[PDB]
Amino acid sequence: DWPVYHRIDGPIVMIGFGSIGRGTLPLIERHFAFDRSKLVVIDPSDEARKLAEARGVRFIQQAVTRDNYRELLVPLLTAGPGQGFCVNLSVDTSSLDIMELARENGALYIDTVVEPWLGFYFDPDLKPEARSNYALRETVLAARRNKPGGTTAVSCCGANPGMVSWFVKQALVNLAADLGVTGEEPTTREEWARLAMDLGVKGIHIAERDTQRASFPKPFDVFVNTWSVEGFVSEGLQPAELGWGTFERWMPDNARGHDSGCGAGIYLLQPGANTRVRSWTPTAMAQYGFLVTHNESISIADFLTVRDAAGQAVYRPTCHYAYHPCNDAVLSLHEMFGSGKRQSDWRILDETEIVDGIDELGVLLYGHGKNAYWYGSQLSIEETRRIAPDQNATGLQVSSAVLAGMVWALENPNAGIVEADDLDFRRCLEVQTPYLGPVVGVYTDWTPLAGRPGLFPEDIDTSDPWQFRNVLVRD
Amino acid sequence: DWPVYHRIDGPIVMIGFGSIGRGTLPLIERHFAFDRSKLVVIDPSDEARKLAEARGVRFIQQAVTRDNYRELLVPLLTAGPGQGFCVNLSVDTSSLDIMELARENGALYIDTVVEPWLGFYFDPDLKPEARSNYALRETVLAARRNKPGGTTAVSCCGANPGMVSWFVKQALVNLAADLGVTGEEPTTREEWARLAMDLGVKGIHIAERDTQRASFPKPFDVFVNTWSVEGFVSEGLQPAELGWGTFERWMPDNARGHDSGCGAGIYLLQPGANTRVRSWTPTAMAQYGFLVTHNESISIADFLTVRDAAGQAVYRPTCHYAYHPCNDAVLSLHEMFGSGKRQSDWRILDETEIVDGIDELGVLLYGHGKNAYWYGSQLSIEETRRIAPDQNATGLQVSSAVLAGMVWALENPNAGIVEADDLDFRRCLEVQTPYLGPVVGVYTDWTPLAGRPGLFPEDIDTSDPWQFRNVLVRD
Ligand SMILES: NC(=O)C1=CN([C@@H]2O[C@H](COP(=O)(O)OP(=O)(O)OC[C@H]3O[C@@H](n4cnc5c(N)ncnc54)[C@H](O)[C@@H]3O)[C@@H](O)[C@H]2O)C=CC1
Ligand SMILES: NC(=O)c1ccc[n+]([C@@H]2O[C@H](COP(=O)([O-])OP(=O)(O)OC[C@H]3O[C@@H](n4cnc5c(N)ncnc54)[C@H](O)[C@@H]3O)[C@@H](O)[C@H]2O)c1
Ligand SMILES: NCCCCNCCCCN
Repeated sequence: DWPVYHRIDGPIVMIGFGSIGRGTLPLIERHFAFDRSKLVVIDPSDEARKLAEARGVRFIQQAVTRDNYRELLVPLLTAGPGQGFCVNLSVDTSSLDIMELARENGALYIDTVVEPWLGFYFDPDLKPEARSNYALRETVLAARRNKPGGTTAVSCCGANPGMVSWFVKQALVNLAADLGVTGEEPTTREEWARLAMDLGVKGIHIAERDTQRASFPKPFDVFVNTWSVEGFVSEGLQPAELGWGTFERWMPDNARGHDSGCGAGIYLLQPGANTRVRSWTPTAMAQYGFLVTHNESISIADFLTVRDAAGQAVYRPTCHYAYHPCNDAVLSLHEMFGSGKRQSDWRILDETEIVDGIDELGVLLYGHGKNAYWYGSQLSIEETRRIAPDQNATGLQVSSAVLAGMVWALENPNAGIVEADDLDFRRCLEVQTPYLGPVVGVYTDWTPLAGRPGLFPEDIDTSDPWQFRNVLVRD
Repeated sequence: DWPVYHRIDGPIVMIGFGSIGRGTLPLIERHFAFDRSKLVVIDPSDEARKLAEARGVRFIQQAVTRDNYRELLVPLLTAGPGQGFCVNLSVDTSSLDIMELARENGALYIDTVVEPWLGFYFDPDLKPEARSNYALRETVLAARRNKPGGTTAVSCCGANPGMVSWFVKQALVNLAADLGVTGEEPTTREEWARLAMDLGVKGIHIAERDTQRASFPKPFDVFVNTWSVEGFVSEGLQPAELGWGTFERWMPDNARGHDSGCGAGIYLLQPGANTRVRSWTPTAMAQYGFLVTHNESISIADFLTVRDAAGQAVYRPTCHYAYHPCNDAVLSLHEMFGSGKRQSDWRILDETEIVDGIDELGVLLYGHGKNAYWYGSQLSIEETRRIAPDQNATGLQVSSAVLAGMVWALENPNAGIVEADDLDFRRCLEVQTPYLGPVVGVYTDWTPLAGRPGLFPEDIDTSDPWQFRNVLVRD
């Protein structure tokens, strides 16, 4: 039957029971051993309560707030007998504060985003940099520096951020192998970074194309997506952000750097979900992606940084999201930005509504000798329905990643605060791959300068096709 | 009991039998007296032939080219017994040359676009300026100066260009009534221009929202539209163009003017269908439109120009398209520009495939004492099917405009080369209105500054809400 990877010897506290929580619960029940009364879900939504009740799980209908999270979570996470697991799959809660709470009390932790307490994302009195994922991530890195070691807490371990970090490692190994480069795999951050440098990887797109669609057309004045609408709009309205490669010779006028932190990123003074980049996936071939800020855009570029003895970065790949969401979400963005306000209503397409499609999600490594290499999942809604309940393909890539992170955390429970880039990528993918559908590596000769210049003057660098100058849409 | 307006006692030569030809023929049959054998349809496609044969109409399966159009069309236009009518609804043919040919042979002429011979729109040797609708229109104006008066030829008399010119006049009349401006209704171009100036009309959007959708979702790698795909893509890849108002205080860096001609327009060095503008319609409320070049953008601005004794323009409204096509077309544009090439295939949604929706098409007059006024048609597909065969709502707005133009031409056959702006707008709308569904005027307090600036610094002009600086979306 299904593998049972581990016994959880304590409370399992799932915060949030939206599209991801709903998809993750069945995997937790499937793959871990524990008494049913150990698991409890926390979510303020009536919709969520009704679904939870239907699934026969304990449910606390409460919003976790700055004011109550200590009083609520400390007792639940320390119920016993042994180590509990905080599975944080929420919006509007502080990943940092909850993470630190769990660690203080010896509870394992995992989430899929560095979320802030409600009132951050759309605070007009915060400058764009202060609303950046770069900034949010730095609070986690600072927490790690302040308290090294201790109980394992896994930050940003969903599909992307999360799984894609493992894909990058696998892709690097595949590229090397395809070039006839043999020998031991890297085992340290420094060795991974040097592998990327040595193979001449100039940059990386998180290259995604979601082709899922419903039996009904997009309703007017309704934002439609295959996962969190609130979450997508939140990051969509954050500044465009990207890990910034050492090979880049140009940046936009409204690009800005950071005075502090790991040094791996820049941001643009414009919303990422209204910023387009030229990208590519196997099924989409050439496409527009949206340059939506994402944790991995920074974490991957940071991870793969090579520094000299003075500590100056000598190599680093460009890294960023190039997101083509489902067609109804594309229309939803057009509608939202076109009106200058969020729609009156929203909905997440679920399994019962989606007629066909895949969530093609992978990493596009470019600039090396074989030009460009896409590695990732082509999971279809059809396969999803066969192998996991209560979610679509988008949800399953995420929930299975949380599963992998949980297994890893349980197996490595004294590793301290860790990112997806810190995990054993082979073990994680071993656990996750049964839920990822086709996992393939594809080379292409496409570049951002394909068919260019066109009928109008363009600001392009023909000496280096993958320069951000050629990727960013400026029309 | 449909009205039969006039007898056409000469040959009726329809060039092109696509979506508009198919919608227009039955209106010609319905509203004109003539012997059915004197109608001839010319179109190179097999699809066209089979539709024409099904209607028992004489058909010539030939592409009209610069090499054959004289020897092909002259005998058809002059067949007698009386004055013929060339109804040009084609692509890839020269409106100018065919128009001049008709005029030379005493035949009436009408079309819906200043189309060039095949090889013009995507000619890499042409400068962007030469590819502009401004330039193409100047060839018609030059033809009129060279041969003033004579047989009537109606240039660009579809829905837009065409009908919307009449909408502008009606809107100006309504606005004057609502604003308490007293006087005789204008009866010359000078008086119309003066009225617009006196009412304080800063600019005009051709503000359109097409909500038609089919029983099937958009297919991958197929461009979908509700009218000509070839036609729409052609103008979509022409430079963005607009009639340029005297009130404008700013233009983008890649804006350019013209050294000669009527002087009413500028163009941008970027494709119009990948240029977004902030606009508004009654059903859409605030929306993105695409700044696709259109003849009326220049012709309306030119028509409403006030000049001093020296010949300098002292008033002129901004005028341009703000097009939100059907959702499948929005997706098609995203797909096309995203891949950097036209889709492998295309289809026009017809009356058998469309489930619901309207083509909300009107003119948005702004800058005056009541901020903004939208006047136009909200024709639905349901209403369309009730009153006209073989076309969707988009097609009927066009075909009925051609009908009106044809009635006008027959009633004024010695008026020379004329634009929609030169026609008796009341007579034309009298003929067209039965086919336009609700025709309404709607005020709004919305402006392009509404809700701005947001979370990011924006390059706006807070002093004058309707400045192009605020309307244009700047990637
Ligand atoms: N890294 C990745 O690949 C992905 C990450 N995510 C993230 O995971 C989180 C969940 O995503 P979805 O389940 O799709 O979102 P969703 O919008 O479907 O559900 C979010 C849930 O959080 C609940 N919630 C709101 N305020 C709360 C509070 N104060 N305390 C507890 N719960 C609260 C809501 O009631 C809702 O049920 C989001 O933060 C999202 O950004 C989502 C998908 C992919
Ligand atoms: N002003 C307006 O409101 C308006 C709106 C819609 C379309 N139009 C214009 O009307 C024209 C027709 O639109 P449509 O939707 O019917 O287009 P369509 O693409 O459906 O049909 C065009 C037809 O032209 C024919 N054709 C191609 N080359 C030809 C040639 N050399 N000689 C004769 N025929 C040829 C094709 O076979 C096709 O049947 C286009 O130029 C379009 O831009 C104007
Ligand atoms: N803040 C959440 C962002 C991470 C992406 N989340 C959802 C997955 C959608 C794309 N697979």
